[PDB]
Amino acid sequence: KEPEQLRKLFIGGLSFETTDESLRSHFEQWGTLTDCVVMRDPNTKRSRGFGFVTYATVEEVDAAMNARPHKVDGRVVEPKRAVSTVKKIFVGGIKEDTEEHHLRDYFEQYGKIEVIEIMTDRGSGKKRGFAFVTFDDHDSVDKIVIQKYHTVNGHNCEVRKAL
Repeated sequence: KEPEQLRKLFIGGLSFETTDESLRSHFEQWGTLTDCVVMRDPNTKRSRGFGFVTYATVEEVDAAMNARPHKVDGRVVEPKRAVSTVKKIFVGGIKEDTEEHHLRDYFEQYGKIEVIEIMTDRGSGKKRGFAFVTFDDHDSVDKIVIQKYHTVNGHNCEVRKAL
């Protein structure tokens, strides 16, 4: 079983009318939910406007994220994977033989790429062995940086959020 943290979505921007039950009914469209909670004030029981859902598998999380935008109880909400929000990554260790198509063909499977920037030496124009990739959506980055490994053009790459 995948670690539970990797199976959780934080759902921000809830309708205050959303309940555990309606949040669950919504998000069960994309998978089995092992947990589903709307955060409320301990005293007033008034919604705090966010909650979390936990799916049985990461593929279900992916399904839910791919089904954004989610309108729950009339309001578009903001699902994000639980922490381990940017659209850009640093990709290091790609050396001088890694080209844009290597980066694209790999990373485009995480989501839509807007910019690939292979870093070259300001003086010499030689590849510096790292790149930045900008995606159209943060979940691409969130999926990427939770991976233990990235292999691109046969290189073991170091990938992290870029800001």
